Amino acid sequence: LPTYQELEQEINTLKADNDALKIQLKYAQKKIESLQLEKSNHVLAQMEQ
Amino acid sequence: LPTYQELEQEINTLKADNDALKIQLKYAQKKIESLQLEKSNH
Repeated sequence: LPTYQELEQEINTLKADNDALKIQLKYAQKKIESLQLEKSNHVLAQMEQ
Repeated sequence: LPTYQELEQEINTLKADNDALKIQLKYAQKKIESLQLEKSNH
């Protein structure tokens, strides 16, 4: 069986994977919005009211 | 302190969350590519 310490290390790895996927997902969603806005000659940063 | 069982539980939850994020990211990447293809045609 894996050691309790190994399980701890695995959790640390999986949390890091989680953090990376979340930031990449936000980045990808912003890119989708940017491409949609490009169709109308606008950029994401100009849309803040 | 977390019991060894509760660590196993947390590992399964994290794997599930990570698998769900990978699916959402893949769909986001497909939409980006689709939009780039549309742009190049337009």
